[PDB]
Amino acid sequence: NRPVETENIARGKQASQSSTAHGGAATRAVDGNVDSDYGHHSVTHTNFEDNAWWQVDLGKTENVGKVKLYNRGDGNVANRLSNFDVVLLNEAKQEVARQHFDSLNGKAELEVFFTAKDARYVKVELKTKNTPLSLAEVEVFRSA
Ligand SMILES: CC(=O)N[C@@H]1[C@@H](O[C@@H]2O[C@@H](C)[C@@H](O)[C@@H](O)[C@@H]2O)[C@H](O[C@@H]2O[C@H](CO)[C@H](O)[C@H](O)[C@H]2O[C@@H]2O[C@@H](C)[C@@H](O)[C@@H](O)[C@@H]2O)[C@@H](CO)O[C@H]1O
Ligand SMILES: [Ca+2]
Ligand SMILES: [Mg+2]
Ligand SMILES: [Mg+2]
Repeated sequence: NRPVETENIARGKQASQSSTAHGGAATRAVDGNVDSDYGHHSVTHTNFEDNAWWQVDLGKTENVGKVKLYNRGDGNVANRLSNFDVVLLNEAKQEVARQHFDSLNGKAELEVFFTAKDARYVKVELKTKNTPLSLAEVEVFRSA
């Protein structure tokens, strides 16, 4: 949890999520556009379901120091991103780190710092019932 590199290594990587609704493709959270208005097409959306999740494959194991989430901003539904974990997984898809968050507290973004963790996947997992996961962008930075 000290300095991080400036390059967003999640941009343009393979992304996936638990389901897709309202056209909100998982790749919208790694398209290099943090615009949080759903109508501008750069925010993801899963079904309303239990324990929705979204993941990016960094494509190799990297030493991750920071993951920045940008929430949806339009429609007074920003609170759907609450009671969730940010998880780092190794190449074998085992958990190597996990942090839980109750809220973003109305902030547009959350910066999550990891202590130099070697991981290939970054996952956001909701812990709530019957709630869709929408992210405008997830950016990931290596430890410096
Ligand atoms: C009609 C269509 O093509 N899609 C609508 C959704 O409307 C589109 O996307 C919205 C976010 C706006 O950009 C809207 O102008 C656009 O037509 C529609 O979403 C609701 O749309 C109303 C306006 O009609 C409000 O914007 C509302 O906040 C939207 O609902 C929210 O966003 C959705 C994507 C879901 O997450 C809802 O649960 C939210 O409450 C959806 C609305 O059900 O229906 C499509 O037909
Ligand atoms: Ca985006
Ligand atoms: Mg507009
Ligand atoms: Mg893959």
